[PDB]
Amino acid sequence: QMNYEEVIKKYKGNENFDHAAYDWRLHSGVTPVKDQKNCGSCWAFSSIGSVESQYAIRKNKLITLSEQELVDCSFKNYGCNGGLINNAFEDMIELGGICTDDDYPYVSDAPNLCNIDRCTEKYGIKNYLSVPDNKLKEALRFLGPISISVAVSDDFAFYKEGIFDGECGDQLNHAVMLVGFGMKEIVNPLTKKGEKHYYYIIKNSWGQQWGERGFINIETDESGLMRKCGLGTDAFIPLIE
Ligand SMILES: CC(C)C[C@H](NC(=O)[C@@H](O)CC(=O)O)C(=O)NCCCCNC(N)=[NH2+]
Repeated sequence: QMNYEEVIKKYKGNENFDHAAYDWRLHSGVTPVKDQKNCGSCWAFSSIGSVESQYAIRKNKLITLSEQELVDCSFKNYGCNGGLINNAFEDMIELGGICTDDDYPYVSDAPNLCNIDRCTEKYGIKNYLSVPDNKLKEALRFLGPISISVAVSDDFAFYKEGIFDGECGDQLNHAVMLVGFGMKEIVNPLTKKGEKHYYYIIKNSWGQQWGERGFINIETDESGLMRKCGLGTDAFIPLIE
């Protein structure tokens, strides 16, 4: 099932890397945000997202995949009423690929039937691995976007721009994607001095209407270990090589 410390070398080598910014939105690494509408199925959109990114990097093809199929057929995940990321990736391999999002479109909380035969050629993974709670920035820069868990509040929903570090949550309650890291030098309005504010860049599952054209940023530090709102305690990324 592979581990970080080995697979890292396959790509990292070991240059050490600018911990300030790398953003997959800009190197053919980020597929478009989608809207899970009413239905608690982020676990599905997060996982399907992370693979969509691996395909667009490691084999440079654009694909939208049926997160619906996943809800209907992933049995170690409890449909629209929740699920876990690894469980998805496990069920993913068992199914041996998922249908194009066109042959098998998404329909939110509408009851639908698992139907493997609905499409012709399918798109699989080969394995998945877990990321340690620290080497995040190292992972992203070299491996790609990640699927991760997080704790959320109602303050959270109303986000619309800039750095957020507001109210978190009691325990992890939503699954989404890491897509990079960055930094804007912003001037402390009181001391009025060059302060470097580091942020993680994120993709959600609530439409382009929400946040920054669908995304949202969160403060952190240069090392990348400020994991605000229990960031990435569960954290896996899919591989196809
Ligand atoms: C990575 C995990 C922690 C995320 C998750 N949180 C949720 O809110 C899910 O309903 C998915 C969602 O989109 O909201 C979740 O599924 N939590 C519970 C996991 C246990 C299985 N879920 C059941 N039995 N409802």
